[PDB]
Amino acid sequence: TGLLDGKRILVSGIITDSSIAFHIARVAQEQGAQLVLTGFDRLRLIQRITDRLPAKAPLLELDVQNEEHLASLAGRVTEAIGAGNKLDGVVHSIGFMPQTGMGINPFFDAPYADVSKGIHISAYSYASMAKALLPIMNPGGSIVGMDFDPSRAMPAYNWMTVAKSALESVNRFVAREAGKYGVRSNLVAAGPIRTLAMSAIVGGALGEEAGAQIQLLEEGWDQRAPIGWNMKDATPVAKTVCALLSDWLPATTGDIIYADGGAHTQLL
Amino acid sequence: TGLLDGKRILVSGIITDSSIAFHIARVAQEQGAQLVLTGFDRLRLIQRITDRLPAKAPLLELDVQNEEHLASLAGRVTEAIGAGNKLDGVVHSIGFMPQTGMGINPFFDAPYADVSKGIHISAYSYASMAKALLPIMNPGGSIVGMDFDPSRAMPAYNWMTVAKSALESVNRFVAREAGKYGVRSNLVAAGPIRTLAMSAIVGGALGEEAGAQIQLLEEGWDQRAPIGWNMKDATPVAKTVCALLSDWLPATTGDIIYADGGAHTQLL
Amino acid sequence: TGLLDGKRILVSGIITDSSIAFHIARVAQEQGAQLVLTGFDRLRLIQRITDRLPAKAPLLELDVQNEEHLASLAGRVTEAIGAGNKLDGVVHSIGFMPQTGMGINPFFDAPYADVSKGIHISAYSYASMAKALLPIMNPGGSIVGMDFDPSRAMPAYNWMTVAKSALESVNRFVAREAGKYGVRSNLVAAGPIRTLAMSAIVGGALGEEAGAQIQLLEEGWDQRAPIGWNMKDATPVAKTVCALLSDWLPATTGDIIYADGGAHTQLL
Amino acid sequence: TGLLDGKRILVSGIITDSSIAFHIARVAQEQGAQLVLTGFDRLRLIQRITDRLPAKAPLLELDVQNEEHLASLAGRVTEAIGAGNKLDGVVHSIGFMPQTGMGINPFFDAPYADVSKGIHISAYSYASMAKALLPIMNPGGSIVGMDFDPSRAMPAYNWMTVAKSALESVNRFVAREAGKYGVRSNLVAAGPIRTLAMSAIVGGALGEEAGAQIQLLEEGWDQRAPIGWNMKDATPVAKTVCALLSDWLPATTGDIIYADGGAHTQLL
Ligand SMILES: NC(=O)c1ccc[n+]([C@@H]2O[C@H](COP(=O)([O-])OP(=O)(O)OC[C@H]3O[C@@H](n4cnc5c(N)ncnc54)[C@H](O)[C@@H]3O)[C@@H](O)[C@H]2O)c1
Ligand SMILES: NC(=O)c1ccc[n+]([C@@H]2O[C@H](COP(=O)([O-])OP(=O)(O)OC[C@H]3O[C@@H](n4cnc5c(N)ncnc54)[C@H](O)[C@@H]3O)[C@@H](O)[C@H]2O)c1
Ligand SMILES: NC(=O)c1ccc[n+]([C@@H]2O[C@H](COP(=O)([O-])OP(=O)(O)OC[C@H]3O[C@@H](n4cnc5c(N)ncnc54)[C@H](O)[C@@H]3O)[C@@H](O)[C@H]2O)c1
Ligand SMILES: NC(=O)c1ccc[n+]([C@@H]2O[C@H](COP(=O)([O-])OP(=O)(O)OC[C@H]3O[C@@H](n4cnc5c(N)ncnc54)[C@H](O)[C@@H]3O)[C@@H](O)[C@H]2O)c1
Ligand SMILES: O=C(Nc1ccccc1)[C@H]1CC(=O)N(C2CCCCC2)C1
Ligand SMILES: O=C(Nc1ccccc1)[C@H]1CC(=O)N(C2CCCCC2)C1
Ligand SMILES: O=C(Nc1ccccc1)[C@H]1CC(=O)N(C2CCCCC2)C1
Ligand SMILES: O=C(Nc1ccccc1)[C@H]1CC(=O)N(C2CCCCC2)C1
Repeated sequence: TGLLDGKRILVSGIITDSSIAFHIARVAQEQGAQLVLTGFDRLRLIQRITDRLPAKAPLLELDVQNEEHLASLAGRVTEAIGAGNKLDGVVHSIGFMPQTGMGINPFFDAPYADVSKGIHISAYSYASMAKALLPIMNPGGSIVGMDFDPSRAMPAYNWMTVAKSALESVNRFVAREAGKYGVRSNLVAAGPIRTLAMSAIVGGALGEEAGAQIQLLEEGWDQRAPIGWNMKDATPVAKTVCALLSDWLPATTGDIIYADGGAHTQLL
Repeated sequence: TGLLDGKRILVSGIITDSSIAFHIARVAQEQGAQLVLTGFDRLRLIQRITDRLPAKAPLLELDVQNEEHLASLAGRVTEAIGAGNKLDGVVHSIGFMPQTGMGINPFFDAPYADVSKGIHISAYSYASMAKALLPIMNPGGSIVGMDFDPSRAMPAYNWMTVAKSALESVNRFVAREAGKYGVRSNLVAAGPIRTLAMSAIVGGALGEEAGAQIQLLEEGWDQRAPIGWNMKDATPVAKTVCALLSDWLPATTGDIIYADGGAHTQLL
Repeated sequence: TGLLDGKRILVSGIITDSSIAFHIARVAQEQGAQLVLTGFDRLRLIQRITDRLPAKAPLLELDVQNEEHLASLAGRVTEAIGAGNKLDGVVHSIGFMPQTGMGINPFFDAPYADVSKGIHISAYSYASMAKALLPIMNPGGSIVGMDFDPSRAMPAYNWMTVAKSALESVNRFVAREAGKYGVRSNLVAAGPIRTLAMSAIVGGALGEEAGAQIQLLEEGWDQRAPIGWNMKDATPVAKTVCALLSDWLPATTGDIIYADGGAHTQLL
Repeated sequence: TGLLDGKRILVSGIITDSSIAFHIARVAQEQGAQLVLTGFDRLRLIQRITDRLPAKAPLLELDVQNEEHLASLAGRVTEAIGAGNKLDGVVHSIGFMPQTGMGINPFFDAPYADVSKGIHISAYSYASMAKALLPIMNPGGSIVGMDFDPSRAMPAYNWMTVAKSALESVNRFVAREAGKYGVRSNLVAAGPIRTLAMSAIVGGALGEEAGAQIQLLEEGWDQRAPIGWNMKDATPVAKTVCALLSDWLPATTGDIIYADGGAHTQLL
């Protein structure tokens, strides 16, 4: 009798055991969902990581920049979940920006080829994935993507911020298409989570000033959040994604749900 | 094994069987919640209405303009749910504006005494109720109020719009206080629902032009909503309130969740 | 050949030589405007203060809570500017909240009578003044009010924040009415300005914690602002108000212009 | 004694006599500005068009996708305005999206190469131009770009909406860089203007449904606007751009000014 009982859900974006998508997948399985996973490039690694999930889940390769992967995706999913079965949920937990577009590298010095790759993977692919999967989604279904509130500029996030602004806009158009299928489309705007890469950035991977700025941001986030914010714990974010995958937010689409401790509602 | 199993939840705002709060109460009981109800003025009526709910629930009198009712409320609730027990949830589903502040009556002609009464009941009372009940709420608890998106002006809603703008602001401050108790505070911004009064307004109760404008608004709402909007069905709104009352949005506070078909995310 | 040449403009809100409205009045006169001033309660004081303005300007009494003052206001203005002449501009620079609604006094402990007085003076009066003056305003005219961005909660501002949220909503409805006269209505959302009272609050007038919080807010504001923010200098705010009073923002109404150094566009 | 007396301003984006940038250039010259113009591809045409401006202005070639044009731009501008002189203003009035990304062509069918070209020209180039020109801008200067409010999805605008969402985000980062030079960066969000291309789209150039939808949008815009909206008249938009180029909005940056009749502040 889990929140997601009987639901078939595709989860993208796992690359380490600290990936937000790993925690989404775990909580969804704890709540009764049957998963299909998609992974990029390092499939041996991803299989070994996802062996630790509560239940077995087929892993499919998906490079969202690869037109062939996208064209075959729905057939490969149907194969994995069985003919006559469709998906009830899709989780997009995919993002990337070349180093030139983040950190201490000057904003103006990011070449457009780099920015374009970042926007391709982080924003356009939300539409790509919806295009591929809506034909095999059930009415009442739910597409969820991960967001980091880009309403205001900030240090170091630079062109990734721009990519998230694009993603929010893409989400509102995907909602128009998804609606034709009886499917919702929404983003979860999460507070900062210490994934491997984030600890790497805080450790100086993209410049000392960038690391210092991110630590300041994390500290301010917990301070502003009326219920606090634990950057080491993705479970509250995973639960929020599962809420959107469930039947309990049936009139919300094209929208953004903030799983950020309430920080964005407070100035100081 | 309901969404709200084991939870003790106070629901205000029932006055007819079409009240949004009636549907909130029904769905919460279907999902395992144990309720306490509060009602204003017509308690015989409200008891008879709430006899139709799936389970029994104590009814307490609460006029939010009455300082004595508010001062005694927590003790009366504790009496009803038993010493040593606290609330896990509170639903504010209360609103009012004198006729001078809505409909075809000119915006400039509403006397401040009338506007002030409207803001008292519709906005300040969200803080009043939180003040009264937070001392008897459990960590992990949830306070939810009902909103109608006031971000833009519109015909006829007039000073009630202003009251909702005030309420949204109040909610962000209540979140600061509630956080000290481990409690969340949020609003659900619902699309238009045909309560008794709304059918009365559409029927011309506050002027012909106002009724005509509201019908146009309802029609445009369903058109804009990517998944449509059924003004005759409060259940999607009730489900959204229950989602916020649950454990599945644990990192959302001071915030607004839109149960409006996605209409506010679309221009046309 | 000033920005406001030939324009007749009413300016409310002067009480000291540090009032934002004093600087609005000064800059408007430097730019060729002919002013009428309104003052509350201490008219001897206000006359002596406004003697320092670049040019003479009639002072009229206006308590916005006084129905008689409002009913006579248009006639008294016409008397001062001469029959057959109308106003081109109106500046609302009026705000008040009792001490119970601000500072370290708990948010929940503000009595509604106090909150209501604050909302009356700070929000409803924007509509009151528009109602009184639109009948004596020229097409192409402009009504401007002062705002402090209430989109997010913050320490100490408490119920004044709620009042500003109400004011923003009121402004969008006043724009609907003003449009019938060919008149615009907008707010200027200013950064923090060290008026007498603010220095008093920073000095602890409403509690030590409140003063400490406001200093932190001021410091963060200048840090966030990409062009910086000087809380001791109201002239940039006054210039912005004059821009809205001019003919150079002819397609902006119901809106908010931010004269805040850009701080609200930046997270950190 | 014009609004922009003595100011040296670069204006991009003229391609016909109906271009918003043509009207910006005309009004800026009427107000005393000395201009430098930039044009894309059809320089004979653009010269012949700009011969009709009130005063002479040097025309320089600038394809914002051309790295060489951008690298040489500042030197070519300095040549045109004379060594030792710098710019006080820059107007970005540049936008493009391939047909696959707009109109009746399905949202999901736009190839990323097309979307990327659109985002390059419509969003990234705002940063490109700022990078090129900030080194030759005076303190107190102003960079202004043109926006179409992308906060909500709408029919037909499709990926251009996404490009504008990206542009708004870019603007907030350009403000951070520009601030180092004492320069402001802002967008003007205009209502719909009947440029040549728009009349072409309304005439069905991108599909009948798209044309029908745009006409509906135009009609609704004028209806919602409290002061109305004339899609045939760019002058109110041009005046707003000149307001931002002036000294009268000195504390506004990273921001968006709406020259849209107030339509975005009203639901209906
Ligand atoms: N970590 C945070 O603080 C934070 C906050 C808010 C939102 N988010 C978002 O959450 C999502 C997941 O990020 P994360 O922090 O868990 O990091 P992560 O590195 O664990 O996940 C990013 C994922 O994107 C995948 N990816 C990259 N290029 C791809 C491609 N071509 N095709 C398919 N997949 C590709 C990576 O393989 C990886 O699995 C991203 O959208 C991120 O922007 C993260
Ligand atoms: N109906 C809609 O279209 C709609 C849309 C969005 C939000 N809402 C909001 O939902 C809430 C419930 O409204 P509804 O449409 O169900 O109407 P309703 O008339 O059924 O409920 C309003 C309730 O407020 C109560 N109330 C009034 N004065 C009170 C007082 N002094 N003390 C205590 N309670 C008092 C009434 O008794 C009634 O139960 C309100 O906040 C309303 O603004 C309604
Ligand atoms: N100081 C800031 O940091 C700041 C920032 C943003 C906006 N504002 C706003 O600017 C406006 C002016 O504030 P200020 O900081 O210049 O302070 P101020 O004290 O100089 O001005 C407030 C004015 O309101 C007047 N007022 C109060 N009650 C009145 C009544 N009953 N009738 C008529 N007038 C009445 C006072 O007499 C005074 O002139 C207010 O709306 C304020 O909220 C101030
Ligand atoms: N027309 C409207 O309804 C409307 C509304 C709001 C905002 N806007 C914006 O106003 C701006 C001007 O648009 P317009 O309506 O005047 O149309 P327009 O066609 O007259 O102007 C667009 C300009 O972009 C230029 N451009 C395209 N590719 C370029 C490149 N590679 N390098 C340099 N310049 C390039 C074109 O040559 C043209 O001068 C655009 O940003 C547009 O999005 C237009
Ligand atoms: O990078 C991240 N946060 C952050 C905040 C401020 C300044 C710099 C960085 C987080 C948020 C986010 O989208 N991430 C992505 C970045 C791209 C690769 C995958 C993870 C990680
Ligand atoms: O009044 C309502 N909708 C509406 C929309 C546009 C114009 C006029 C009216 C709905 C939304 C709302 O808060 N309601 C309240 C009004 C006050 C008494 C209780 C119900 C009913
Ligand atoms: O009070 C003010 N700022 C502030 C910010 C954070 C916390 C506490 C106070 C400023 C802004 C404002 O509206 N003011 C008004 C308050 C009421 C009387 C007139 C001046 C002064
Ligand atoms: O295309 C435009 N408006 C519009 C609105 C709704 C649906 C479809 C179109 C306007 C706004 C805009 O950015 N334009 C640009 C588009 C790209 C080339 C230059 C002009 C023209």
